[PDB]
Amino acid sequence: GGMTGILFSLGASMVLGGVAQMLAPKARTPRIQTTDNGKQNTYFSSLDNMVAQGNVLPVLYGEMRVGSRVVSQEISTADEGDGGQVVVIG
Amino acid sequence: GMTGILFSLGASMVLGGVAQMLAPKARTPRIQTTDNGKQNTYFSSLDNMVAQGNVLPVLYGEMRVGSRVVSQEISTADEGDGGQVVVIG
Repeated sequence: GGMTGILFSLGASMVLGGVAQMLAPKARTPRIQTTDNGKQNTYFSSLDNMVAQGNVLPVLYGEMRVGSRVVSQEISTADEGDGGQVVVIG
Repeated sequence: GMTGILFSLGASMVLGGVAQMLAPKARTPRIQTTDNGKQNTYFSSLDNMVAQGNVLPVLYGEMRVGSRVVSQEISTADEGDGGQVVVIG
C-alpha cells in the first residue's frame, strides 16, 4: 500500500476522438427524417403551432420570432358592433 | 522468445451468423410511422426532393425517378411559340 503503480497514459486514449472535442464538448446534431429532408430540426426556432398535450413548456432567451403551443381554439359567431354607440348596419 | 496465448477465435465469429462471413449483408433503413406503412428503398427515390440537404445524387440505370428542384418560378406566358403565325382570335 505504500507504493502504487497503475498509471497508464491518458494522453493518447482521449485524443483518439479528436483534439477539438478535448476543449469543447461538441454540439448535438438532430435526427434526420425522410419528411424533414434538407431541413434539420432547429433547437433555436420552431415556426409552427404544436399541440399542448405531449409537449413541454418552451423558453425564450433572445429575439427569435417563433410559433407557440396552442392551448384553446374555437369558432363562434361574432358580435355585430364595435362599441360605444356606432351601431350602423345597413 | 515464445509467443503464447494464441487464443483461437474461430468459434466467436460464427456467433453472429455464418452467411455474414462471406457477405457483409445489405443495410436496411428504418421505418417512419408518419410515412404510413410504406417501406423506404435504399437505392431509389421516386419523390422529387428539395435541392439543399440532399447531396447531389447519382444514377446507374433505368429508374424513372424524381430530382432535387433548384428553381421553381411561375410567370405569364407569351402568345405564340414562334414564327409569323401569331393569331389570337
